Order: sequence, then C-alpha cells, then structure tokens
Amino acid sequence: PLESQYQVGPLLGSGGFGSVYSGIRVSDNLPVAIKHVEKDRISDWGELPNGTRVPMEVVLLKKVSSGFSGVIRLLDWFERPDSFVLILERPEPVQDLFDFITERGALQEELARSFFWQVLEAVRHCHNCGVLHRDIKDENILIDLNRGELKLIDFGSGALLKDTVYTDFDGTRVYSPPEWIRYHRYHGRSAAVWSLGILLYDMVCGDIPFEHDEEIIRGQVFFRQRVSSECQHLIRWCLALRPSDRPTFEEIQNHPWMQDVLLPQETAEIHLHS
Ligand SMILES: O=c1c(O)c(-c2cc(O)c(O)c(O)c2)oc2cc(O)cc(O)c12
Repeated sequence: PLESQYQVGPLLGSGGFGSVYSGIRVSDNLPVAIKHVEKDRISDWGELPNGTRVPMEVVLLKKVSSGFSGVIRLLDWFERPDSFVLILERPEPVQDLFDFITERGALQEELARSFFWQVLEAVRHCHNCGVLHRDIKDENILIDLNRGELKLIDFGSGALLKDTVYTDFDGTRVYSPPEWIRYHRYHGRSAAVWSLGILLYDMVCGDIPFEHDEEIIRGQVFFRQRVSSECQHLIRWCLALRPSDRPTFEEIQNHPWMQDVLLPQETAEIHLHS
C-alpha cells in the first residue's frame, strides 16, 4: 500500500490541470503520469459507488477508464491531507495537439481527418459512459507519436452527462458555444459539437476561428487557409448558431469529408515520420 509504489521523475507540466510528473510503477516498470491537484482548488466534487468524497475528475475518469483507447485511463488514485494524486497512463513519445499545431501549422486535410475521427470516437466513448468532457480543445488531446493514436485528457471541467440544461461552465471560453455566452445555458451534446467545430477549424487553419464573444455570437466563419468545400461545410454545420441545427455525432461521421479515414498506424507512418 501507500503512495511509494511509484518512482517519481521530472515534472512534465503544470497549469489549471494541476502538476503532472513522469513516473514509473515499481511493480512492473510501466510508464505513468502523476497528477497532483490541491483540494482547495477543486470546486466540483462527487462520490464513488462506495460513498467516498473525491474530485469529480476521479468520478469521471473511473467511468471512462474501463475497456480501451481514446481516453487516457486512470490506473489508481490517492488522497493526501491537502491534495489528490491521480495515476494515469503515460504513452511515449507524446506531444499534445496544441504543441503539434504550434510547430507544424495548419494540418493537411488527410491528417486532420484521421485526428478528428479519433477525437469523435473518444468523445462518443465518453458520452456512452455517461461523461461529458466540456473542455475539448487541442491542448487536451495527446498524440502517441509512434502509434498515431490520440488520447483525450483533463476531465477536471467535466460533468455527468444529462439530458437537461447545464447552467454552469468552467471550460475554455473560446471553445464555448453562443448559447452559453448569451444565456448561460447549454445542453451537453450540442455544446460538445460546437467545441468539435472549433477544434476542426483549428486543425485545418492552424488557429481557432473566434477570439471575442461578439465573434462567437455572430457565428460567421472566415477561412484564413485553403480548406476544401466539404471541410468548410462540416465546420460551418458544427458551428451552427442554433444548437438544434448542429449535427449529431452520427451525422458528423457520415459526412462526405469524414469518409476513407486513415488507420492510426498509417497516420503515423505518413505524417508523424514514424
Ligand atoms: O496522462 C497524461 C500524460 O501521459 C501526459 C504526458 C505524457 C508524456 O509522455 C509526456 O512527455 C508529457 O509531457 C505528458 O500528460 C498529461 C497531462 C494531463 O494534464 C493529464 C494527463 O492525464 C496526462
């Protein structure tokens, strides 16, 4: 028992998501990421089947961590007097999509297609497990550079999926939908599809389409890079001002732009010089 079943290594990063360190599980040398979150900085709390008070992030991760891929899995967690420590898997080598885009600029549509498809599969898995991420963006997507597999991270702004309206939100504003900005109300799926629209534009144009509230509310999409008509159409559809005018995940994946996706390994061999 006790939290010394892990050897601590360098700090990988730190921000609103806590402090994350590279580590190793001593029992079988497996790579892991160790996230530390201070209790005072956690606003949303839930409870596990057994009735213990834990961060919502732990509740959500447990719900999506059974089975396989698309989402980084929570392997274990610990409670300290002033923090919680989450043990997560550590693919390697890795780079998040924000950093990848910063370095390489706008992505070729074939690569954007493989990436976007994998994000859609991951988000669907979350929703099927009753989990809404609420902070889908490039920064929260890790790329396993060797396998070409994308993994969703940072469920610290998430919530249990529900069919009623959400009146609370603490994700990233520039990825938030017009109905949140104007009325402080949104439904889970349609808000998620809006964020996926921002993400897709971000991939093919190298930057997000909106910076100011006024731009989000207006919903006018200007393309700064050459992007195919089918891709523009999908983006504009995801970014419909009326939530009910947005596509379902099924409609997104049946869209003409999404056909003939590359498999993850092919994606890495062609685009991740792997
Ligand atoms: O699971 C995670 C993870 O593996 C990594 C990671 C892995 C690497 O191999 C790196 O080189 C690196 O910088 C980060 O970061 C994270 C950051 C989070 O906020 C949350 C996570 O769950 C992870």
